[PDB]
Amino acid sequence: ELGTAFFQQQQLPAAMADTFLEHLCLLDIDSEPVAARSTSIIATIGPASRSVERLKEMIKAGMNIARLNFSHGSHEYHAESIANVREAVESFAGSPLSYRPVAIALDTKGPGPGLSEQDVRDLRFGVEHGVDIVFASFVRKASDVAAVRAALGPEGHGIKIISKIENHEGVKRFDEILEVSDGIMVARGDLGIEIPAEKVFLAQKMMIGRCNLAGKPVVCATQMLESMITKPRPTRAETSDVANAVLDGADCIMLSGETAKGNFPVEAVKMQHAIAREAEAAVYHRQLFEELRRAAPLSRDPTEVTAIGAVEAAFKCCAAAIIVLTTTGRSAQLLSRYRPRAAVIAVTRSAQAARQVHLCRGVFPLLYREPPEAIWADDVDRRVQFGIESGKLRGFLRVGDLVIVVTGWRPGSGYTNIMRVLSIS
Amino acid sequence: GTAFFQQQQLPAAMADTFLEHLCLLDIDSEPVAARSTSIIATIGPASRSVERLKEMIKAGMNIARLNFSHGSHEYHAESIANVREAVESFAGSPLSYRPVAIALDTKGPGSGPGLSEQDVRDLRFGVEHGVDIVFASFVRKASDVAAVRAALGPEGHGIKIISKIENHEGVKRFDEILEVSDGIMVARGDLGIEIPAEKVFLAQKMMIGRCNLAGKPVVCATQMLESMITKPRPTRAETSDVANAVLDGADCIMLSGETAKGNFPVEAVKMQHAIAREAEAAVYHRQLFEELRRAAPLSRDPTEVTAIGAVEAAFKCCAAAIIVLTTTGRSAQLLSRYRPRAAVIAVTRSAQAARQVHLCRGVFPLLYREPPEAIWADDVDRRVQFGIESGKLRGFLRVGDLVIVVTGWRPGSGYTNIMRVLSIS
Amino acid sequence: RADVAQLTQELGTAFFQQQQLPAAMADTFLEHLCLLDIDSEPVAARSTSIIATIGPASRSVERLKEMIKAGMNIARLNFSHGSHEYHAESIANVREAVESFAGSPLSYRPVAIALDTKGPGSGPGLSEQDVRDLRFGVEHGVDIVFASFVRKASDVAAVRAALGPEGHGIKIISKIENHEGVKRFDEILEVSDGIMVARGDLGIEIPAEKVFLAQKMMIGRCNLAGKPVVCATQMLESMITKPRPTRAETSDVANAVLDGADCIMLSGETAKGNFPVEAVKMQHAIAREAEAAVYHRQLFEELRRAAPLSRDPTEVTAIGAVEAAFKCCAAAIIVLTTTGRSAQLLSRYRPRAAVIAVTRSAQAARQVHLCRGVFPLLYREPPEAIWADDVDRRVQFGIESGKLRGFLRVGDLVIVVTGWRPGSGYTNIMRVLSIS
Amino acid sequence: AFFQQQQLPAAMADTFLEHLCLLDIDSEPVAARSTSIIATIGPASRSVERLKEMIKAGMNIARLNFSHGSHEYHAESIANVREAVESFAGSPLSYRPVAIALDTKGPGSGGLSEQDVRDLRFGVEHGVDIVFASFVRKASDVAAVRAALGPEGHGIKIISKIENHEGVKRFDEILEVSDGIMVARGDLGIEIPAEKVFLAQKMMIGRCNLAGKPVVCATQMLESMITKPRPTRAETSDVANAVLDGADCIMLSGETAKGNFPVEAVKMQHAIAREAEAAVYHRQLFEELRRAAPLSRDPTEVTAIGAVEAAFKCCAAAIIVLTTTGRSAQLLSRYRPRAAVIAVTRSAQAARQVHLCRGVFPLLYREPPEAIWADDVDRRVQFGIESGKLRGFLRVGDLVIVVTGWRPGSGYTNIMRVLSIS
Ligand SMILES: O=S(=O)(NCCc1ccc(S(=O)(=O)c2cccc(O)c2)cc1)c1ccc(O)c(O)c1
Ligand SMILES: O=S(=O)(NCCc1ccc(S(=O)(=O)c2cccc(O)c2)cc1)c1ccc(O)c(O)c1
Ligand SMILES: O=P(O)(O)OC[C@H]1O[C@](O)(COP(=O)(O)O)[C@@H](O)[C@@H]1O
Ligand SMILES: O=P(O)(O)OC[C@H]1O[C@](O)(COP(=O)(O)O)[C@@H](O)[C@@H]1O
Ligand SMILES: O=P(O)(O)OC[C@H]1O[C@](O)(COP(=O)(O)O)[C@@H](O)[C@@H]1O
Ligand SMILES: O=P(O)(O)OC[C@H]1O[C@](O)(COP(=O)(O)O)[C@@H](O)[C@@H]1O
Ligand SMILES: O=C([O-])C(=O)[O-]
Ligand SMILES: O=C([O-])C(=O)[O-]
Ligand SMILES: O=C([O-])C(=O)[O-]
Ligand SMILES: O=C([O-])C(=O)[O-]
Ligand SMILES: [K+]
Ligand SMILES: [K+]
Ligand SMILES: [K+]
Ligand SMILES: [K+]
Ligand SMILES: [Mg+2]
Ligand SMILES: [Mg+2]
Ligand SMILES: [Mg+2]
Ligand SMILES: [Mg+2]
Repeated sequence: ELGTAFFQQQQLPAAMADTFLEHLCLLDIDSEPVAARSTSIIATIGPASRSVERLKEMIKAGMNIARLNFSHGSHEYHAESIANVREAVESFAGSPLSYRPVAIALDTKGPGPGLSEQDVRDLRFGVEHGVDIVFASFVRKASDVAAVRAALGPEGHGIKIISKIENHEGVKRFDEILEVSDGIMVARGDLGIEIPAEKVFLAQKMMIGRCNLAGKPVVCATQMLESMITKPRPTRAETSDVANAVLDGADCIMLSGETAKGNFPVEAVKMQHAIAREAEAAVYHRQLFEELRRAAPLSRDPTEVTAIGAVEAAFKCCAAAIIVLTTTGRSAQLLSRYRPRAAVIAVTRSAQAARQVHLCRGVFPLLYREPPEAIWADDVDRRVQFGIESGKLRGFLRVGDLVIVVTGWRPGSGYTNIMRVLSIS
Repeated sequence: GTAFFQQQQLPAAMADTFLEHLCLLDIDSEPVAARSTSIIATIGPASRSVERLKEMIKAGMNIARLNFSHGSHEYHAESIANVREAVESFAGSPLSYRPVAIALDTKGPGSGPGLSEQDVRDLRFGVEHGVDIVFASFVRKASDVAAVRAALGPEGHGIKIISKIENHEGVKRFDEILEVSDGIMVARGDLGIEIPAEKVFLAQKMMIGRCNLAGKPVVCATQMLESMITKPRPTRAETSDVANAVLDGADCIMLSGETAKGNFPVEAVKMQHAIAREAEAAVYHRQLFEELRRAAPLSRDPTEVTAIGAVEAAFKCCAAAIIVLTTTGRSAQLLSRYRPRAAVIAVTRSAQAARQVHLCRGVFPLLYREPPEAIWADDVDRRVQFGIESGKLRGFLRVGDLVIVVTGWRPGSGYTNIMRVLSIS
Repeated sequence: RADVAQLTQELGTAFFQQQQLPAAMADTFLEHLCLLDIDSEPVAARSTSIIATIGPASRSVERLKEMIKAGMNIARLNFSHGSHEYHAESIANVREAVESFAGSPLSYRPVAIALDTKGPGSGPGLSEQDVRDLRFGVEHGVDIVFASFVRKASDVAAVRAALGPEGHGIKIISKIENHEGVKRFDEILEVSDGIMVARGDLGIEIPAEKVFLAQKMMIGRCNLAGKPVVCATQMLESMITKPRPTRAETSDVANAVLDGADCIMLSGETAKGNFPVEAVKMQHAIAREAEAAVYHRQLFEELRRAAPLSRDPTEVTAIGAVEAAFKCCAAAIIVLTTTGRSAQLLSRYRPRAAVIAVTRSAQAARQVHLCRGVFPLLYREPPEAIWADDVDRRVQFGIESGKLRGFLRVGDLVIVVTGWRPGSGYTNIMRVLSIS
Repeated sequence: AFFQQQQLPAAMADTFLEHLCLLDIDSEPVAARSTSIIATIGPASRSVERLKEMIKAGMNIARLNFSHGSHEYHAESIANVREAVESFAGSPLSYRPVAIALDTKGPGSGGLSEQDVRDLRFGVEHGVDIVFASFVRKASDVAAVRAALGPEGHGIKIISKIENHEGVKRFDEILEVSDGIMVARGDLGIEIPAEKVFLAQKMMIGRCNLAGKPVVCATQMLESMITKPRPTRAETSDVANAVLDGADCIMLSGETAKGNFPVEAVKMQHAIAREAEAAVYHRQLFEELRRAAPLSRDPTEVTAIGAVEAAFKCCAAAIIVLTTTGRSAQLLSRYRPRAAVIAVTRSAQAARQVHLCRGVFPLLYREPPEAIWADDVDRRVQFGIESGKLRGFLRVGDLVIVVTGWRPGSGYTNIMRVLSIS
């Protein structure tokens, strides 16, 4: 029905293994990855990656989120970076095969006894310029997150706050920080100076694990492909680090100086893309899914209940994709927390939600711009078919494939409760 | 509530090991779920009366067995009529009507190699009188099942064939017999004479395990409550035997002389009901569900894919029930094979399918009598509501419960593909 | 297949078809059930002990010799019936039949004698008759007391007090026969040597459909605690009058063994029934089949995970020895024991290898029948001058008895468990020996 | 306090997810560092005084890269290593043996090159303990190296370097005839796509752990430390992940051979390895190793598993084993105990070679012999206890597992004892 060749690709022999030891033993360098790359790439924008033409190359290479480091540059400089990013993104708004939404993240300068005057001003700039994410520097306690939240003024409550853990206090107060944050960034640069360098891997693995348990995005950052700032190829330790961040459970991987000031920004994005695809296929879904399953508490929220049912159904038939209709991105996030091997194609009318779902591993956003149908059920089918036709166009789907479709019983956010098994025609 | 988590062996169900599970079993933890293992009662002089059969239906009898080793065709036609009269005496209240299957147990081949002439005549009698199941005696090979199928003719295509394994050859050729049969009966009486008495438990446990693996019904039969033929209470070995047949994985438990000729046919049914409810709550679903999921192969059939997604969703929210619309009973059978703790309420218009789904553990058949609505989505909703109303009346559901609703995308058998999370109002 | 491939080439394909070995290699319990084979013959010696109640049907010395040969390990004296004179005669007849085989020490089979008390009845504590019967047991050298209707830890303390200073070595097995005993189980097990699931009274005190929950819970907790547990009453009830049992009865025996019971009992089946020897033979046949059907892969891991860390060298050596025995498919584990404790600690990890316990204590040899898989050997030789040579003679005695009885063959591996100095409590050594 | 150290809360976890969640940066490692450090000897690490600092820092194996330097140069390196090692022999209870490994130049465009035949004969003549055979592609390559060592080099360990696609594809046949493997990531990263090397590393480490044979992770582990005093975040992560993968040895090439911070690179590998070893999820690892290991009728193999099981049961501080060839210690090591495997040996070569096995701490027995063999055994067991106490492995009140044999000579290990310290 699928062929012997299908079961030799994307580490399927290693995925069938009964133990983790057998899984490692069955990893094959000749087993090619087939699924789309699911770990998002955050690229820091700087002199090496600011031009509209250079940004088009980086979008094509795999950049999903553009990071603006507010430790350097003026508001005028960053507004120009935003405009250049938006111009390069909208240059693909014709052909859907190349049109991909790109998120814009503001990385704050940091504190000091409270939120800094500069941080308050930069956060206000982010709201005024419609940024999607804030990477809040040096978060030490829950009250730091609340201060950043307060600063996202009256109009920026939809912006996602990703708290950067950069010191011992942040590591120790992690649970209270994650509870009030949208996600976490393992800011290894400062963390490696604040705590012993040989202890950073424990902090990374712990934080990634707790974020996977909570179902919140986690970013692995700093010195991932450091040598690529000057050299065209990375070291053996660097490719290993990227692969292990993906295997650890990181939703996003980041490039700092590699894309901001280095000689090979596009090549660094291409390298992260190549390694992430390989590492995602090497994930031991058998144990991962059962552990996520057992660790997740019982839920009476129909979205959460539908998400696990959909991911279970996708594994049962080797579904090509899970197509989900989402207004805020939440239904796609709850599918993503169970780490399916199937791509989560999220169809949304919210341009912000389409940009923000790049924070979640395996979510492929589609922005729907069609005029609404008079009958709601008709409008729902039109978006499901949009997901299928885009999936076909991009290579995710083919006729005869099975897809899982996640929808809700009534319009508006918060009513996801339906899972359909559909044959692609 | 705290009280909810003390009932139906919920502390023992949360255990991380089978040893801890046994240690947490509580005699004060009352069973809450409806009894899911079916009771087959053999009809005879002690249970032939229409008034006596009404008491047995109320006590829990799901399948009426006609032993064709005794009695004439005239005798068995009268048994069938009395059963049908007692069953239809409750059809005035459709929300509480309980369907009862009629099974013909053949006399067997005796000294002969193949299908006896009496068996051919009895099988044609069964087709003419509309029996739902055939318990084919002394099945030794796949060709014996084919001969029974041939004797049933074109009109008996819908009758279910449950092969009785009564000797060493049947045990050795088990796989080929199960492949062509609808299910199996562990006929312990003859099996205990054909093979050493001390080896029968190995044959019972093996056959039950293989039927659970295959997703096909398995009946445990003979001497389960033997002492209740003359005594009002069973022995300690007898209650233990019933409990262990349920814990082994048997879909059905049987009463022979206990209901056919004894002095306690109603009490024997009540006893089997009481023990089965206790034993079903003591099932270690944590290990069982994982093992059934792991052992079940990948499938591209949307009914099979929806079934596993629905059972996974039911466990996630502690769903009170899984309401399924079924024409042939197949959708209910595929839900049943994953052994959910949630009751599988099967709503059907087929009176034969409603009788035959009693062969599957945890399937509660509801016969829907209304003629089809003009709008198909309205006819579907009306059936789902009938399942909710019946389930509320019978104690399966209460307001505030979560239920998983399993339906299809078009009318007719074979199109189940939808799973939706519903809240009882 | 790679985890057995070499041992398969060495021991042969036939070895791996016997004693439910394909079912034992299974990765899941479902696969284990699926692989159970009626043609896979049991090879190991029967490890669950058989307790036979002595009565009119089983009192003659000649009848008792047949029952010893059939598999009876413990003789139960029901003090609810019969006088002290009657029970002293039963004891004498049992001892006469047991000692009739003492001529060959390499094949002698010890038999324990257990006194089952009448109980408190309407009373709150120890009855006057129980005090008199317990005093009789001490005077007649009984090995075990099955204390009727134990409801709390103070009941077991009263039985211990009644046994006095001379009955300190007697094992107290508390009978759980009512709701209070089930609810206060943990405190009762803590102060008892073991438990008996007295299903007859328990089935009247609590709903009959709840007894299996009580049986499975108590057996599980006793397995967790490492203390003996007996399953009792109506196991082969129909065999009192019929030569073959019902399908529910064989199932019940098999399931008590599969549950984790150390001992299985016969009451009326041997005390008054027409087939006492046939009932013992039936329990023996079913137990041997059920023991091979145990899913040791999950059982050993669960016992291992549930057992807390220990700093007692006997406990540490016991787990190391059972692990070593599973690694090489050891035919037996030979252990030197004074009180039976080292053998009991090996037994709690439920090895598939027979635990051959070599002891000089005739009482310990009788009492280790309470522990599943322990095969007692009574050493009658006087002590050697060098202790290190006395120990080596006791190990060789175990190897010779094991060879003589069919437990060991040339080429087999055996695990030997000993201590560093004489006296009880110093077990700390494990050795891997090849049988020549 | 004992249960808060060495990631013990994370070790008690019922799932790997819970294990990651419980990892604590404040939980200090207490056990001795188990993963051996191989340091490449070069201009930056050749002086006797420099080598004493590297021995003190944690270097267990000295690698001589025969791709550069003459036989005269390498003989001087060997002499300087031996001089620095023997400078600590005055205190036998604290003396640390150091192995010497010859890394061959390789076949290049060619079977076994003429230079390799000459270098292998040099190794035999100079008493090297290990050979890291470059570019092994098939079992016949290993046989050729074995032949070039001759009858005088029967005891040298051959660690095959997997550096290309053919070596990865023919891995099983190479491991079968080799003593161990080296994941030579430098050449492997050029021969196969750079993004596929982690799959080859994890597969080879897993198969070596399965086989019970040593596996070395090599190349660019702390590369930036050649010029900088601190490594990158990717580098510390790489070292930690090689240990977490199951590597018996970790290597330093340019970092120690030509770099500005050779001692600091050794100290860094030591610090990371200790942290990573405590973060190992022994609950799942031991079970998987147990299940995957086949049934055995060799009493050494049977005693090894029984001893590791007993060590976990009592939280044994160490497993003291008497070994002639190092085999009994290797069979204990394959089950990855948390307890240190203190191997007491009279063979100086076996003491150097057991560094290839993770968690084996070699002690050279140089005390006078007892007339009664039973007394000679108990004295060697007391030697292990005294060296253990002095080095911090043992304290009074600890439990130890002692592994011995029934008769003198190699191949007779069959006894395990539970002993209380003092
Ligand atoms: O032998 S054992 O290793 N376990 C096996 C017993 C058992 C029974 C039932 C289930 S089920 O998860 O309900 C289930 C699963 C699959 C198929 C199925 O039909 C049922 C699981 C396990 C053992 C015995 C005693 C013990 O006291 C112990 O700790 C371990
Ligand atoms: O996809 S996973 O299932 N990877 C399992 C990862 C893992 C790693 C190490 C060990 S080991 O027990 O130390 C060991 C055992 C055997 C061989 C060995 O060399 C090591 C066990 C498990 C997963 C990822 C992220 C998670 O957050 C999660 O919950 C599950
Ligand atoms: O993920 P979110 O934000 O909860 O959105 C999911 C919602 O999308 C839908 O599928 C479609 O809703 P709309 O028609 O309003 O877009 C709803 O039925 C469901 O509640
Ligand atoms: O279990 P079966 O026999 O395949 O029946 C399931 C069928 O029932 C339905 O839910 C309802 O169908 P009907 O309207 O014909 O009753 C179908 O959509 C589905 O195909
Ligand atoms: O099982 P127990 O009662 O602790 O007895 C085990 C004892 O038996 C021995 O192996 C032999 O001791 P004895 O010389 O007293 O018979 C002791 O070394 C050990 O302490
Ligand atoms: O690990 P190896 O090489 O097999 O050596 C283990 C050997 O060491 C001993 O424990 C002590 O032997 P020696 O007295 O010859 O040193 C032997 O009994 C055992 O056979
Ligand atoms: O700010 C950061 O990215 C860091 O500190 O690693
Ligand atoms: O037919 C039966 O029921 C039997 O033989 O047990
Ligand atoms: O006393 C007993 O043995 C009983 O009640 O079962
Ligand atoms: O020779 C090596 O070690 C390499 O190339 O990595
Ligand atoms: K910044
Ligand atoms: K019949
Ligand atoms: K009594
Ligand atoms: K080289
Ligand atoms: Mg920073
Ligand atoms: Mg029959
Ligand atoms: Mg009683
Ligand atoms: Mg190289």
